[PDB]
Amino acid sequence: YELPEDPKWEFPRDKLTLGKPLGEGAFGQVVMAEAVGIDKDKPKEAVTVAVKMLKDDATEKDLSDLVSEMEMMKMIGKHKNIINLLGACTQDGPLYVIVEYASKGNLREYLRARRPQMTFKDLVSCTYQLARGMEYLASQKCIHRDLAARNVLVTENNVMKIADFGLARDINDYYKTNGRLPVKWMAPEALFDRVYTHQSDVWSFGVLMWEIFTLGGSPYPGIPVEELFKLLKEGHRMDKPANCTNELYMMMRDCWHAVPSQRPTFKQLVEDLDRILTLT
Ligand SMILES: Nc1ncnc2c1ncn2[C@@H]1O[C@H](COP(=O)(O)OP(=O)(O)CP(=O)(O)O)[C@@H](O)[C@H]1O
Repeated sequence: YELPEDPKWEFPRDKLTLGKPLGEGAFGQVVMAEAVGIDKDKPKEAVTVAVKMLKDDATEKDLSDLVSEMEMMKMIGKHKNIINLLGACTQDGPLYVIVEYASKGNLREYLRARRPQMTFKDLVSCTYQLARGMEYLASQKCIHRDLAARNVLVTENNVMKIADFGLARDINDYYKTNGRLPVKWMAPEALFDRVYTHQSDVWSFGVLMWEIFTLGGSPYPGIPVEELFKLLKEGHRMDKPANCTNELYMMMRDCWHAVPSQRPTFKQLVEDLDRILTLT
């Protein structure tokens, strides 16, 4: 009933001051906190952080899931476009997973709140940053499996950070999966063949692009979940967002290629988005 010690990551409880609630999810809660000395380069400095922890109604699975999410985040190096693990309180008390704080909340709500305010370039920038994050994550041989606007967080300075590593897996060929992945963001091979590769994340990235350019629109609007399985198999794809250029639309469509190897890689998406951003 204990958690093994990992000194590299342990943070003293007496240096953490819990603050306002940030959000309640399915299996846990997140609260703002002040952490003193969590940056080992500035040992007396107070830093605002986010703390993930169990709720009073936690299940056994919630605990093991939170531990597993922490362990996944440990394996992922630091990157500007991902929410990084800062430390954890794992001994002699409730499990606290301490991560970077993003003051502007999740991307879906951020965009929906700025509907007529975002410029087109701002949207392309957002997309570019997220491609860069995914390129990094793929380079670390991590498949996210839950890429979506609700799982991107935005910092005070509008840096886009990929978050929510609960479903992410280390594949240092392909991860083999009743499915627990949000259906509207899943590549067909994930949905039908229980197979997951970096190219499955690329499909998800395409849905994310659609969410971004529709300023937080809901995917496959009006289609009941049970029908989506059939429609996806038959080649159904969403319409071009109004905000979108031909170039960006073709990019989304390519992310939704039926053949995984025919989708762009994240490296290719970053290269293309860099260019577009530059010419915008
Ligand atoms: N590092 C952070 N900084 C600021 N807010 C955060 C945060 N991490 C999480 N939140 C917010 O805390 C809430 C709970 O998110 P959480 O990831 O725990 O559950 P969830 O069920 O919403 C998974 P999903 O990411 O698929 O929505 C959300 O409102 C989220 O936006």
